[PDB]
Amino acid sequence: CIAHYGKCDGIINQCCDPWLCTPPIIGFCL
Repeated sequence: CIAHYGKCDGIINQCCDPWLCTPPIIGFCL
């Protein structure tokens, strides 16, 4: 579910760690 500090698809806000994916469109989970 998105590696630590990994890129996110956007539609999938299910980011286990570290916290949440932002922006909800395209960015990095922090």
